[PDB]
Amino acid sequence: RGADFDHVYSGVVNLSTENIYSFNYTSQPDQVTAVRVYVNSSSENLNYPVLVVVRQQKEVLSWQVPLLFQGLYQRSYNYQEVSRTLCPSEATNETGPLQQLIFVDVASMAPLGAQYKLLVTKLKHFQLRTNVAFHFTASPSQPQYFLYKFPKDVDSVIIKVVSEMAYPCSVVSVQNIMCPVYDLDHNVEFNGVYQSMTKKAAITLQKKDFPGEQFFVVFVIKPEDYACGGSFQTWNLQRKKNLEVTIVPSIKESVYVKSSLFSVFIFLSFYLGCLLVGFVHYYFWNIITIAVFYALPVIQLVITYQTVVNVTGNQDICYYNFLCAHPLGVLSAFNNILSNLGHVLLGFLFLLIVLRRDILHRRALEAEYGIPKHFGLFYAMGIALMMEGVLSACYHVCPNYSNFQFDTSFMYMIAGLCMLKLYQTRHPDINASAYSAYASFAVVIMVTVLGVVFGKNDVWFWVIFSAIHVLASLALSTQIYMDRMVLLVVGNLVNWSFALFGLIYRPRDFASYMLGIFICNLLLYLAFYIIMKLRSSEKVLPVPLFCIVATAVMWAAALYFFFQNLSSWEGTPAESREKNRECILLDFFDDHDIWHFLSATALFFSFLVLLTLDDDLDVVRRDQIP
Amino acid sequence: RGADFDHVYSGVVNLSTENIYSFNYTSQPDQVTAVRVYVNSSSENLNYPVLVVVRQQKEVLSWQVPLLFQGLYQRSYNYQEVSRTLCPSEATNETGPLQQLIFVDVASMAPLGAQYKLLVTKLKHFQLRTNVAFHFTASPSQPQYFLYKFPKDVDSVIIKVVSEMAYPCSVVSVQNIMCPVYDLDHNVEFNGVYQSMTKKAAITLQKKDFPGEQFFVVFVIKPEDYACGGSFQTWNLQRKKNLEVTIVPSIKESVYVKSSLFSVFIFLSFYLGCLLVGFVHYYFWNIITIAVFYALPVIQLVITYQTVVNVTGNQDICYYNFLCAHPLGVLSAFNNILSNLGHVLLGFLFLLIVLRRDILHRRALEAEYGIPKHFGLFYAMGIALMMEGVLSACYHVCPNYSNFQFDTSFMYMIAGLCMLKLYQTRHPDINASAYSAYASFAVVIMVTVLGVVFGKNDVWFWVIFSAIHVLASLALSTQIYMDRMVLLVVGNLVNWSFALFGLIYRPRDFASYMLGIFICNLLLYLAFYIIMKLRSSEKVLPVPLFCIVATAVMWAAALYFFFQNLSSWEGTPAESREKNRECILLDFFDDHDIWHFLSATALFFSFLVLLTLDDDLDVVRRDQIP
Ligand SMILES: *[C@@H]1O[C@H](CO)[C@@H](O[C@@H]2O[C@H](CO)[C@@H](O[C@@H]3O[C@H](CO)[C@@H](O)[C@H](O)[C@@H]3O)[C@H](O)[C@H]2NC(C)=O)[C@H](O)[C@H]1NC(C)=O
Ligand SMILES: *[C@@H]1O[C@H](CO)[C@@H](O[C@@H]2O[C@H](CO)[C@@H](O[C@@H]3O[C@H](CO)[C@@H](O)[C@H](O)[C@@H]3O)[C@H](O)[C@H]2NC(C)=O)[C@H](O)[C@H]1NC(C)=O
Ligand SMILES: *[C@@H]1O[C@H](CO)[C@@H](O[C@@H]2O[C@H](CO)[C@@H](O[C@@H]3O[C@H](CO)[C@@H](O)[C@H](O)[C@@H]3O)[C@H](O)[C@H]2NC(C)=O)[C@H](O)[C@H]1NC(C)=O
Ligand SMILES: *[C@@H]1O[C@H](CO)[C@@H](O[C@@H]2O[C@H](CO)[C@@H](O[C@@H]3O[C@H](CO)[C@@H](O)[C@H](O)[C@@H]3O)[C@H](O)[C@H]2NC(C)=O)[C@H](O)[C@H]1NC(C)=O
Ligand SMILES: *[C@@H]1O[C@H](CO)[C@@H](O[C@@H]2O[C@H](CO)[C@@H](O)[C@H](O)[C@H]2NC(C)=O)[C@H](O)[C@H]1NC(C)=O
Ligand SMILES: *[C@@H]1O[C@H](CO)[C@@H](O[C@@H]2O[C@H](CO)[C@@H](O)[C@H](O)[C@H]2NC(C)=O)[C@H](O)[C@H]1NC(C)=O
Ligand SMILES: *[C@@H]1O[C@H](CO)[C@@H](O[C@@H]2O[C@H](CO)[C@@H](O)[C@H](O)[C@H]2NC(C)=O)[C@H](O)[C@H]1NC(C)=O
Ligand SMILES: *[C@@H]1O[C@H](CO)[C@@H](O[C@@H]2O[C@H](CO)[C@@H](O)[C@H](O)[C@H]2NC(C)=O)[C@H](O)[C@H]1NC(C)=O
Ligand SMILES: CC(C)CCC[C@@H](C)[C@H]1CC[C@H]2[C@@H]3CC=C4C[C@@H](O)CC[C@]4(C)[C@H]3CC[C@]12C
Ligand SMILES: CC(C)CCC[C@@H](C)[C@H]1CC[C@H]2[C@@H]3CC=C4C[C@@H](O)CC[C@]4(C)[C@H]3CC[C@]12C
Ligand SMILES: CC(C)CCC[C@@H](C)[C@H]1CC[C@H]2[C@@H]3CC=C4C[C@@H](O)CC[C@]4(C)[C@H]3CC[C@]12C
Ligand SMILES: CC(C)CCC[C@@H](C)[C@H]1CC[C@H]2[C@@H]3CC=C4C[C@@H](O)CC[C@]4(C)[C@H]3CC[C@]12C
Ligand SMILES: [Zn+2]
Ligand SMILES: [Zn+2]
Repeated sequence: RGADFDHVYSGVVNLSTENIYSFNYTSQPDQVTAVRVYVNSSSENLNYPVLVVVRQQKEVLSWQVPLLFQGLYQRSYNYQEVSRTLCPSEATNETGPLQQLIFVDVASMAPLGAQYKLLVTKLKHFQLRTNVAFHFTASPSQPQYFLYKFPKDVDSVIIKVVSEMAYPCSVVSVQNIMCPVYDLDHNVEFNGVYQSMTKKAAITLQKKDFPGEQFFVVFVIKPEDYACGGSFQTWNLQRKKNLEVTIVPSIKESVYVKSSLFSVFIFLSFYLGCLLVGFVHYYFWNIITIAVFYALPVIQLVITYQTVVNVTGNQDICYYNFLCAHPLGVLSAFNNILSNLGHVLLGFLFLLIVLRRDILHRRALEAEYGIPKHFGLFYAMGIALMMEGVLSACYHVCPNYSNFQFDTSFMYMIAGLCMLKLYQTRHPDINASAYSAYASFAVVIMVTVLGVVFGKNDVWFWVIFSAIHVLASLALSTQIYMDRMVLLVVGNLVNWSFALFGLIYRPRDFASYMLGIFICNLLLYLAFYIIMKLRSSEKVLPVPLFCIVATAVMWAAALYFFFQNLSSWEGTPAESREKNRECILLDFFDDHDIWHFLSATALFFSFLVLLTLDDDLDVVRRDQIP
Repeated sequence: RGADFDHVYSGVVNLSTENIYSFNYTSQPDQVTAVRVYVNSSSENLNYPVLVVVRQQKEVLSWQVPLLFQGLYQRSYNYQEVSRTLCPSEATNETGPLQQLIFVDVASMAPLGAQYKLLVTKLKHFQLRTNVAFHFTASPSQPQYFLYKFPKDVDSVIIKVVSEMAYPCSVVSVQNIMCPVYDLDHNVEFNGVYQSMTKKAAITLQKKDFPGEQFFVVFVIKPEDYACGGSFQTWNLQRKKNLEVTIVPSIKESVYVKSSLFSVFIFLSFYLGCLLVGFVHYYFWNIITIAVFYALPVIQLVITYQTVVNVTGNQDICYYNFLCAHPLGVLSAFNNILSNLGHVLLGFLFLLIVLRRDILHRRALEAEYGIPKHFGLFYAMGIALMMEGVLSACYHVCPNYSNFQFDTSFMYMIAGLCMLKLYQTRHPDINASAYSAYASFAVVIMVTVLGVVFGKNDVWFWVIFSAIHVLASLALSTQIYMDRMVLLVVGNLVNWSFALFGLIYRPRDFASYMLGIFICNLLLYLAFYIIMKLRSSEKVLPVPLFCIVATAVMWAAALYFFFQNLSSWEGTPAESREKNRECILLDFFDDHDIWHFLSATALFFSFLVLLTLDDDLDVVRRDQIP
């Protein structure tokens, strides 16, 4: 039977009958026409469904209405409205116009008969345009896909999909032009690149990875939300999701060289400003072998994760900030690796400042008027700043749950090395072995990895950790040891307020909770050392006084950017994608990349406080005050 | 048109016609009947394929003949013979006999017409029997699946699939009874448990994980071999694979307690035999903090791999010996973990022997006639034997490429600690710090992980490693240092023969190649120490003479079982499954589990040689010979 588009056909079909509708149209040699088939059936007899077969010249497509889904824990779902878009055949100038037939056959095995309703339409907004937002609606029985053609200017696009409600859970997939299109639950992750999505998604593509410089963008809704965060609305027989897709061209290669030269010439401006004021006046092996032995678990691991996300299309592994992930060859986020250049550049500059202070100290001993200068741990800290950037750049190749500590765990060593040197400046009788720096670092990683996994924010771990936190502060207070007893009980109250804050709220990101312990204890013992210099008759020279004000304004700026989370391994990867944000600096760097820039500067100026604070006493002779 | 089973129907179909065959049969209320549909088409016009639709009461099934496949690097394959088995509806005593209809519709859009051939048969050997081997043949366009029903006796079965040729690459899947059965390339890994397979497969199942105590065993052949080892025969239009499946009941729970009590009472017999001869006569903290800091990368990792293989059905991750993998709760191979009990039991016994020798040494100093007894590294070795079993049991939770070293890497530390104590017995002036045991261990792990990955068996790594191996032996020879010069050049020739053996063959398993360096250098310097005692006038007491003969017969037995590989992370998981073997001891332990038993005994008796070799000189007074 010859039928018409945009007309709703209704009928009844039983075991003897089979309705056949033949649809006939013509494809123009430049535009593309997509056909969608709508089938209803308001028949709840689920022992005799309505079977619908759609035949084309080169394909056959079949489904049953009502569509059935088997969820977890033995739950069944019905869907009385099924919609499928047939794979379009594109006519070109080598072919001309093409007359195409489509046969739709409706059949059922019910003895009494089953009622249905059929509608076949041509899609008008099938081809997506560049930088134009397009709104549509999908369903677990009504998947959608659209076409995007690459312009000759653009070589890389980003597919930004936005939804204002977290549920139903969905899948956004990118596939080839070659038929068939996989738009069902069991085949959408077969080939192509896909992402799970509750509220946001972002897929970055290259023009060189597609033959005809075109792809399909497939939208499939899931019947349950177990792959996403939740589980299982006024009689939700249909799990409709309102989506909005925008295809934005990526940044050009001039942004790759303008932003990379920024991240070098900013930290090389520290080199020029250091040798200028040098012109005006005109254990490290131990910490590297801790670093590279702690590192090699992730080099053996993140090169497998970065390949699995590339040889498959499973982009649910590596937890990036997908709205600010700029690839370079194999790496999928080059800006997260390039932003750690400030650690290895300012950490190398701090070694050249100590080496200038060490050569000009041995040349003065060949020809007492100060505290004994010990440049041992100063070499140990500038190395530890350099190894912090190497460890965290390896984390950002594929951030996930199995390497989460490697963003900031080596900063516990840096904060531990700073509090030991500040104790060493007026207690030179200490002797910390190279094993003790390895063993005390190994027990603060263990309790971190455990807290996040086993602790799993339960009250059994948080109480006994709060007891460890309050007796550690009670041990270091009298070890440091009359206004001396006044400061040594204020600093316990800051650690006690820190202990009960994590006890009543239980922050799940325990690796960032351990940073707050090591930073505030650093910024208290450094703050108590200045007040002890000012309660005595000791002034502050303008060179350390600049570095104290610099340390306070760079740590307050870095701790602001530290709290804007743009990714989270704590939940599902679709839950982490809801917090993705665009780049805010030079269209290359997000909030987490400025934290890599400003925590390498705040730790550098914290080093320069510990080096030049006691240069008041380099003219005051010894046997005066300790 | 009413049609008959086991009859070949042939016809021609064009755009106007559509042949319809109706098949009618009856299902008995205890047996099960499966229907298979065979379609040929010897028409190479691939612009107008033959479309075949099979309609049942509750399902619709469609495909096109010739079937098309898109391989990697733009290769297309045709298959002119397609065969599908329809999902059977089981009749029970609550239903009685069931009259079932099957409609087969053949259609094509060719203008001239397309020829086909149709055959519809009932499967006779559809239900698999227990402990009966069954041979069949499959194809990439002709998948197969069968039914297995659990007996009331059996609670766990193993599905052993055997093929005598490695190619074509295949997939063996286990699925539920609820229709549809996923037997195509794009849906066979959707739900259920699956395994890739070239030559062998073994899937262990529980009765409690299936609702009706029955499952389907799906066999799907792949169009290419890229997921397996190879790639892409006399005009192989069909990639036929001859398979053979056997379903064997698992071992009972009495085997779980008979084999576990064996592995305790054997190593507790060493305790009873030690205190009996004690009745006849009637740095460790440093090595644990090396161990648990080296361990915590895998506890954060293998608990994710063991869950992913459980929450999905991807059994291509954990590289077990699947023919000797016996589960216990969450773990999928309990015998690989239980076999490491000999390390923690014989390592704890060695500490109690040294502690008995240490308490009876301090009690003798309160009341010279020997070499100075130093029990420092003796505590360090018995701890290192205990931590070797903890590290390798964590490896066998999920062995793969990301944790491969943790089977045997801590034995490099054990062999290194033995060669240092044997140097210490007649050179007591040595002072090896606790950091130097950590730093020298960290550089032999680095060069191992690298050799396996980057080295990747290329000549650029193997030449420069052979140069490191020959100057290390040239450094330790004169450090040990006239028949003394005779032995110190024979031991270089064993290291030189070891250097060129790995250079001309390039063993890819470099972690086992590093074991051969550390073991032979241990078994040479221990062998040279006995000859130096016998070239002088020093006898051997019967207690160390028993332990020397015990060390030689337990290391020769353990190195035999070390070379029978039953798994390999070097290739694809389907390539590793070809080397799986059945258990040889108590139906619980394979060849790799006896290596865990005999290398904990050979290392224990190697400890007892180093402890009691110099008990000749405990009656000879000092100032006699060094
Ligand atoms: C397939 O054949 C058609 C028919 O020739 C091609 O369409 C033609 O494309 C050219 C190039 O874009 C058009 O020229 C343009 O005309 C506009 C005026 O509208 C002018 O402003 C531009 O500067 C340019 O000269 C031409 O009008 C257009 N003709 C028709 C009838 O559409 C088409 O490009 C061919 N496609 C391929 C892939 O070869
Ligand atoms: C299968 O059944 C469903 C529901 O019975 C049909 O959906 C209905 O579609 C019509 C036409 O698109 C909708 O009517 C119009 O809706 C707009 C938007 O709300 C409204 O502004 C108009 O005044 C008009 O009522 C109708 O609302 C919609 N029903 C629901 C519940 O959303 C569907 O069309 C059926 N499929 C076929 C092939 O017949
Ligand atoms: C569904 O109904 C049929 C019909 O009764 C059941 O078949 C019957 O099953 C019993 C138990 O296995 C059979 O008894 C056995 O007979 C053999 C002699 O062949 C004897 O050696 C055994 O000791 C036992 O007594 C019985 O013969 C058999 N009857 C028929 C006609 O097959 C069937 O078990 C029912 N299924 C379910 C799931 O309830
Ligand atoms: C589609 O075409 C293929 C090949 O043209 C058909 O396979 C052929 O099936 C027949 C009957 O099963 C085979 O004949 C018998 O084979 C056995 C085993 O070799 C032999 O011992 C007998 O003497 C007899 O020849 C025939 O060998 C086989 N052809 C090949 C190349 O294996 C298939 O049956 C066709 N499908 C339909 C539905 O007609
Ligand atoms: C359902 O099947 C029956 C027979 O199995 C058919 O019923 C038709 O009913 C109309 C109205 O009474 C009459 O023309 C005949 O009794 C039947 N027509 C034919 C052509 O057999 C029919 O196949 C189905 N009924 C429908 C589609 O309404
Ligand atoms: C689909 O519709 C078109 C018309 O839109 C049909 O084309 C006509 O075909 C007849 C017979 O070949 C010609 O006499 C007419 O002149 C054609 N009209 C046009 C506008 O081209 C076409 O045949 C239809 N397809 C089928 C399969 O029937
Ligand atoms: C192919 O289609 C044509 C028409 O499009 C039909 O050809 C038949 O040929 C036979 C033998 O010459 C004659 O009975 C008629 O010319 C046609 N029969 C009918 C019923 O139209 C037929 O549909 C197809 N040919 C086949 C199946 O052989
Ligand atoms: C399938 O075949 C069976 C016979 O094997 C058919 O059963 C017959 O049905 C007619 C009409 O209802 C009865 O008069 C006969 O007595 C039945 N015979 C038997 C042996 O049961 C059955 O009708 C067929 N199915 C269809 C849909 O035609
Ligand atoms: C902070 C971590 C990550 C890095 C390691 C630095 C800290 C923890 C290390 C380095 C120097 C070490 C201390 C040096 C000296 C002493 C005094 C001794 O009587 C007990 C151990 C103790 C107290 C050491 C253990 C902890 C210590 C303070
Ligand atoms: C994070 C680390 C660096 C903690 C900072 C404190 C370090 C640098 C200093 C501060 C006070 C010091 C302690 C002061 C007093 C004692 C008691 C003495 O019998 C052994 C050393 C010991 C235990 C010192 C170890 C090092 C120490 C703990
Ligand atoms: C074998 C590995 C895995 C475990 C570590 C044990 C070995 C390698 C360690 C422990 C004792 C160490 C040696 C002890 C003393 C010396 C002499 C000194 O002048 C150079 C370093 C050197 C040579 C040390 C480095 C290597 C050494 C032999
Ligand atoms: C795997 C490890 C234990 C190697 C075994 C050899 C160890 C135990 C012994 C054997 C000979 C020893 C060396 C003999 C001579 C020297 C030269 C001296 O100026 C420094 C120590 C040094 C370098 C010794 C270090 C320890 C040493 C290397
Ligand atoms: Zn970071
Ligand atoms: Zn092992």
